[PDB]
Amino acid sequence: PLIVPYNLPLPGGVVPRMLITILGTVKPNANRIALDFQRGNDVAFHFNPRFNENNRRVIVCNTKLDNNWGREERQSVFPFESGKPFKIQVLVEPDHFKVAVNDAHLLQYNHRVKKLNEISKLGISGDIDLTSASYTMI
Ligand SMILES: OC[C@H]1O[C@@H](S[C@@H]2O[C@H](CO)[C@H](O)[C@H](O)[C@@H]2O)[C@@H](O)[C@@H](O)[C@H]1O
Ligand SMILES: [Cl-]
Repeated sequence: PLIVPYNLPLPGGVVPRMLITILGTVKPNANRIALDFQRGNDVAFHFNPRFNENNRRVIVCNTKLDNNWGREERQSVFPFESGKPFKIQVLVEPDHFKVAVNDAHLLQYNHRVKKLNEISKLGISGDIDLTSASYTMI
């Protein structure tokens, strides 16, 4: 029962073969969830399930540099369900973050921020009960 928003330090940043696992349950009538992999004030990878954008469910991914959001990448596969437990796994690979939800591949997001070893925090926020957040080298 972690408190959201939750900050998970990523010591020495991320690197290929690092697997980040987030376990929680979506609140009833959820509106949003966000993962923010941060390089200081920059957001290297924002992963943002939206449960009601014009009565559609969509995941928005983006990067924030010098306080400016870039060009969004959108995924209409939407594996989250209000009220239900989920597992998000983010595997860092050489060219992208690779995301699986509930053991099914979801999307990849190419690295825009190049200094992976400076992406040293993960913020987890939004309409969830957060059970755990951790990493391991695989
Ligand atoms: O791009 C991800 C980013 O989206 C914004 S909402 C976004 O704001 C821009 C201007 O900054 C446009 O107005 C666009 O139509 C849309 O409203 C926000 O949700 C942020 O947390 C992040 O998800
Ligand atoms: Cl960079």
